[PDB]
Amino acid sequence: DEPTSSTGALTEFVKKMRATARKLTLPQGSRDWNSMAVRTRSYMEDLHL
Amino acid sequence: MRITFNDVKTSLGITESYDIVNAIRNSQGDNFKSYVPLATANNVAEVGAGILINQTVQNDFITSLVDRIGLVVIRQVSLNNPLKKFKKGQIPLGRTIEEIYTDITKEKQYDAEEAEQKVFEREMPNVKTLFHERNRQGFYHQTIQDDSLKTAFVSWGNFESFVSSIINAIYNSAEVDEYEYMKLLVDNYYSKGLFTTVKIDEPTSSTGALTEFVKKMRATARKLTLPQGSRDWNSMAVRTRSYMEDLHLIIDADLEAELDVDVLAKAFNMNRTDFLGNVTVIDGFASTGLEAVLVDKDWFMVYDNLHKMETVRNPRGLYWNYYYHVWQTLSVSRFANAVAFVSGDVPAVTQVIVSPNIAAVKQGGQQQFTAYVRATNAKDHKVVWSVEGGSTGTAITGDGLLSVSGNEDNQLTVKATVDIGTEDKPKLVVGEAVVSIRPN
Amino acid sequence: DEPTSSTGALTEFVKKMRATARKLTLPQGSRDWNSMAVRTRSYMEDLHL
Amino acid sequence: DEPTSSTGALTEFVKKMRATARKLTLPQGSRDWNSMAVRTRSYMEDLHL
Repeated sequence: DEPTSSTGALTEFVKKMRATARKLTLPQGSRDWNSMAVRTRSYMEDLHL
Repeated sequence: MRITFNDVKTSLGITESYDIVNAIRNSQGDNFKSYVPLATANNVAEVGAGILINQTVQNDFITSLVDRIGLVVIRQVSLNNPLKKFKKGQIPLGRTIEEIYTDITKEKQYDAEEAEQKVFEREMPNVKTLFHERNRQGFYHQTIQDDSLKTAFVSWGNFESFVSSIINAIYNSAEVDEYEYMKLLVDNYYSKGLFTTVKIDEPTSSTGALTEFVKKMRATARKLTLPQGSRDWNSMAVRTRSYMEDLHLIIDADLEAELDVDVLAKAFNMNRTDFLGNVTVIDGFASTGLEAVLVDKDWFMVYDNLHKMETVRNPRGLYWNYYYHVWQTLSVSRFANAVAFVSGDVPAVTQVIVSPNIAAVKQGGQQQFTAYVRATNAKDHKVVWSVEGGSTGTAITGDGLLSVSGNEDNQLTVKATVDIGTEDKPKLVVGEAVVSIRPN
Repeated sequence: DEPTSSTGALTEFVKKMRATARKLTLPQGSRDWNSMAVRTRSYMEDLHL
Repeated sequence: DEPTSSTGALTEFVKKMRATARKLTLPQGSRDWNSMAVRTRSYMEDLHL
């Protein structure tokens, strides 16, 4: 919605980011987060925001 | 036998939302003014994403020569199934596995008068048995034309890395397939309906719903780990008890993030609120309302029977065929406790949150309140602002601006209300904020 | 207004007291805190309430 | 808005100050915080409030 609109939206943005990072860093991997649609995997120490 | 590609456009599967080059060109004081001083911006942007098909290109100085390839990189990945910790041991070749369970008996009245003839009578122990059988039999097949692949590489290291990448891929496919089979086990159990259902609200819609879901899960785990045992938490009911160290809870990333953002952080000494059992994070559930599943370590009865690899060679074709055969048995135990934790439908609007929860304003100052509505649907609803306890002259406008009268000694309660019901029957969702009045 | 009227009045009094102590302790001194209108400065360990 | 009108405005002022300080401290520089626009850079240890 908006990060700076309200605290209720800032916390929602934080929750969404945390969920996205957790599902990005999954042992089984996924192909829903790249333009090649290839089954890949990422790491927490390698992710940059 | 040469394969050539002609006049292939650079942007094959690119659907541009907007032309960045055109925006930079026709930028007048907007956010694109930063790229104006750049001189090679168009050339950078036209091949920044990457080109799928390579075309031979002569260099600038001598048209006869052709530009070469200066670097080759190979990408390798490794995938594992987090549910692998639920695997049991290995049975080499014994088809079918038998599970036994002896139940309790009833109490009898003592009577020596009738205990003279019924000494020899029998009483069956009331035993219950079930069986599991092999149900997974698959193989992965892949060919490698090593002799024909030597033209595409210059050094031997790249060739070896490519072969190792192929092997890694054939392993990763098996890993992901095993993970999907393990998830399909739980999906099948829920479809058959042998789970013990628990009706909850949607934990991701409101904070109160999440807290009540946490309370329900904690109570369920406490009554599961009881010394006396119970028959209410498993199919084909039998008196059994679990252990806290043996219980396992399976949730998803959205629920984990909402729990540890909205609840765990805002709660002091969160050891009294975190999940009791072990927590495992998976990639959602295929069922409609299945949110989290609470089972026991003995619930899974996955065994493996064969994990073999064979290689054959075709001298006429000059290639290798690799086969990876996986034979497994996938089954679950009906004597183990299981809780489904399902939820029903949700309303259009769940809750309204005012950004300043508590505030203090003077006797002449003004305050601004912002309302955030947690609506599941894509529609939007307008809010109505009101003040419950206040004097004359203190009022809130329709935009959320609260003005305080020049003199009052009371606590202000600013409320934002959203009406989702129909006419003649209003249903309201109210978000409150507490405002204090400092003297002037 | 009144120290004991309400919590808001009490905290306003606390803020006023702290600000007055700070501006009394400022090194450059002031002529606005004595009956002789003379430039002088006080000390935190020498101020009594 | 006003530091003294309400407690929320004080927090908003603190947020604005912190954002401004970070923007000043940004390494690549910015020509939007000085009387004559030159691409300049500041340091947190050198910033005084």
